[PDB]
Amino acid sequence: PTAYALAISSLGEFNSLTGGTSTDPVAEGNDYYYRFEIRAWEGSSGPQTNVTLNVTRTLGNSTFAGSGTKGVDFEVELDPDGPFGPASYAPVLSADVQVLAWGPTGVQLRYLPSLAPGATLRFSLRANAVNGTNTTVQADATSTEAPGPYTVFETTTIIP
Amino acid sequence: AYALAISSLGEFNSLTGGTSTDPVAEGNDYYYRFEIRAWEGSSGPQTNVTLNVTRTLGNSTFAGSGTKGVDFEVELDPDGPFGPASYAPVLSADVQVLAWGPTGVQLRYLPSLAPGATLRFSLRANAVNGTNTTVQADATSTEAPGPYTVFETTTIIP
Ligand SMILES: [Ca+2]
Ligand SMILES: [Ca+2]
Ligand SMILES: [Ca+2]
Ligand SMILES: [Ca+2]
Repeated sequence: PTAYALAISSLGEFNSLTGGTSTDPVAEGNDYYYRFEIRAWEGSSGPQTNVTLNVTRTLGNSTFAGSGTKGVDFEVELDPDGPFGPASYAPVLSADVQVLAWGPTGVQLRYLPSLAPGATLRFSLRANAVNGTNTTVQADATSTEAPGPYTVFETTTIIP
Repeated sequence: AYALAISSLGEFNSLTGGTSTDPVAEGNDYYYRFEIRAWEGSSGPQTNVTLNVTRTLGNSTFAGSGTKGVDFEVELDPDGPFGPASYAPVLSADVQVLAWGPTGVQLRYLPSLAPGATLRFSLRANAVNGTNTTVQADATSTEAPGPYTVFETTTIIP
């Protein structure tokens, strides 16, 4: 018997914040973008609150870029009906995302509106590529109702 | 001289196409997808490009005895993101099944993998438990031993 559940997934790296094409490996000195989804269980008793992505760099030398400008350094898109309906991802309002932390080795982004059962959020995160060591990042999803943990690790090959 | 990369694409409700999933209800099949990606700057094609996937947490199991088109799929995008050629399934004889069991699978692409080209692997699993299933995906080639490793995690509803 389950009241609330959340899920996280890695979508890998891309050459643009939104759209564009996939990448990895990445050349040192170029920007690239990690994308992750947080997904609300369709069977949830209700909307979920304080749905938050935390990403931390665990290995390697690439750095999350900028001071945390929405539309440049990160994006958050809502698919209001998730995979259960034909509504597409669209960027959410700037006021709907709280930047709890933004720095070279980690970021934390909280979605302020409640997340309806089945709905999904896509987080896109700009990074500067650095070194011939793989960059690995730990991505964590939480809500108030579903603390998890829900954790993935995505890895990027960086060409020196 | 040579480099590889790996990425998770997350879970899907079909082997190819269909829609994304996760969470998954216990009792249902679902599919992990991973890409192995040949560095465009590589000196030449790479050999023995292998995906190894092993369960690190939870109770979901890789399904079936390892039948291509049912339990797994391997697609080649011959020019990767660098050109508009699409993914298409490779021939069965181009994929060596080094291992296939509930807790681990190993799939080797036998033709050489051209610089810039990408492979997409899809893997059927049976969902079990109210603990998250997490899998470790490793990419290797002869010329780029790595390893290159990601961890994808699935929420399973009891
Ligand atoms: Ca997942
Ligand atoms: Ca939708
Ligand atoms: Ca990757
Ligand atoms: Ca292509």
